[PDB]
Amino acid sequence: KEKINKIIMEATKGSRFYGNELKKEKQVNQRIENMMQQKAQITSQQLRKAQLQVDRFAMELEQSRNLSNTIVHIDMDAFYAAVEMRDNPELKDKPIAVGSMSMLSTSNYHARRFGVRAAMPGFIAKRLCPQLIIVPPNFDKYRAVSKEVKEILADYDPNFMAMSLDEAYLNITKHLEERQNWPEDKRRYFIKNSVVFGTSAQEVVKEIRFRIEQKTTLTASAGIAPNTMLAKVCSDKNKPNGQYQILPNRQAVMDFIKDLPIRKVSGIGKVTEKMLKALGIITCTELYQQRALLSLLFSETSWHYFLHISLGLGSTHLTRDGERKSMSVERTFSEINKAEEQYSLCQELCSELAQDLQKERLKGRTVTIKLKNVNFEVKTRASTVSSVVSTAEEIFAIAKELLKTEIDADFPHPLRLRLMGVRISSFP
DNA sequence: GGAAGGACCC
DNA sequence: CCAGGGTCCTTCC
Ligand SMILES: Cc1cn([C@H]2C[C@H](O)[C@@H](COP(=O)(O)OP(=O)(O)OP(=O)(O)O)O2)c(=O)[nH]c1=O
Ligand SMILES: [Mg+2]
Repeated sequence: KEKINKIIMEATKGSRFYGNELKKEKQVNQRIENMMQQKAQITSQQLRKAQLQVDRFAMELEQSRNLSNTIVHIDMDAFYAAVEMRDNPELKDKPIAVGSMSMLSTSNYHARRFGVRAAMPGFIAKRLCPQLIIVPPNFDKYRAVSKEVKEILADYDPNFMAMSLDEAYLNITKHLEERQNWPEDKRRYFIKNSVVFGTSAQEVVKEIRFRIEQKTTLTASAGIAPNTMLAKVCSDKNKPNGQYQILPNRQAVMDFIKDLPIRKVSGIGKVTEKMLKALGIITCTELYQQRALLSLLFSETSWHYFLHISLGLGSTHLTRDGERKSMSVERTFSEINKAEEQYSLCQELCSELAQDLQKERLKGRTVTIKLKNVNFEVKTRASTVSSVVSTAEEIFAIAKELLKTEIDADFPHPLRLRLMGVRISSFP
C-alpha cells in the first residue's frame, strides 16, 4: 500500500533533510540537462562511425564470452536482524530491525511487510510499524556469524572472496567436477533419516544453503550463474531462502538479461538509473540498443561497463582478497556549534581512528577531515604529509589544523556541525 | 601523486 | 527532524 510512501513523504516534508535532498535532485537534472544538450550536438556521421566502433568491440567481447565457470553468489537473509533474532528468543515472532531511531541497517522480513526497510530512518519505521522493536547493532556478533559461515564455504571454494559480512562469490566449478564422482554417503547429511544432495550446481548450492541453516540457524539465498554480475542479480530473484540459476548457455544469459531492469544490476545507482531513463533506457535490451549513443555520452569506463551488462558479461575469475585502501570513523550528533567542543569531538575521533588502526598495525600518510552542516551540506578537506602517521596525537595534529581552517573560513560564523569524521589513507 | 566531490554497496 | 564503513571514478595542479 502506498499509505507507506505517504507516511514517509509526510514525515519528511519540512525536514532540513528533504531540503538538501531537493537541492541534490536539482543538480542531477542539470547533469542530465548537460547531457540531452550534449546529445543534440551529435550528427548521424559521428553516430554511425560509433556504431562501427562498439559493434566491433562487442564482437570481440562476444568471442571471449566465458561460460565455463559456475559462479555462485550467496546472500544471508536479513542478516543483522536474523542474527539478532537467533541470539534472543524474545524477538521470536515480533517484527524487528537493527539500528537506532535515526537509522535502520535492516528489518527482519516480518517488519518488511509493514514497509520498513534497510536505510530507512527509525522514527519513520516506527510510524509504519509501532510494534517494531529496534535492536542496536553489534558488529562483532556479526563478524562472528560471518566467520562461522565462511567456514562452511571454504569447503566448496577455499578461494571464495567475501564481499561483505553476509555475501560472497564462489567458483564452485572445480568442486562440481570432483563432485560428479562422489558416493551418495559423501553428500548425505543428518538433520538437526535425513537428506542427500545431488551433483548439479543446483544441488551443491542447495546443500551449501542447507549446511548454513543447520549450522547457524540463519537461511541464505544464492544465485548460480556463468559469472559474477549475473550471480548477484540471481541471488535476489528468490531472495528469501531461495536460489535461482541461469544455465551455462548464451541463450540462457540472453533470456534473463532481456527485460531485466537496468537498476537490478550492481553498480547502476538511483542516479545513473535516472540518466539512462532519460535516454529511454529501462531494461538491458534497451541499454544494448543504445550502445552507440552511449559511447559518445559517457566515459570510456562507463560505456565499457554498460556494454558488459547489456551483453550479460562479467567477472568469471574471483580475484585475490585485495588490500585496505583506508580506515575512518565518523559520528552524527545533535548539533554541535561550539568551537572548543568541535576540537574535542575531533580529538576523540582521531583517538578512536588511532586504535582501530593499531589493531591492523597500519600507518598511512594522508588524513582527511569530513564535515556535515546542519543542512547536510558536506565539506571534506584532505592533507598528506610525508612521514607516515599512526598515533592519536600525530593524526589529531593534521586534523586539528584541517578543522581550524574551515572554522576560520567562516570568519565570525561558527560551523553548525551535525556530523564530523576522520579518515586516514595512503598506506604502504 | 594529491585534494574535492560524488555514486554506489552493505 | 535521515548512519557509518569502504571503494572507485572523474576533475583540476
Ligand atoms: C543496505 C544496507 C545494508 N546494511 C547491513 C544490513 C544487513 O544485515 C547487511 C546485509 O545487506 P543486505 O544484504 O542488502 O541486507 P539483508 O541481507 O539484511 O536483507 P536481504 O534478505 O534482502 O539480503 O548489511 C547496512 O548496514 N546498511 C545498508 O544501507
Ligand atoms: Mg543479505
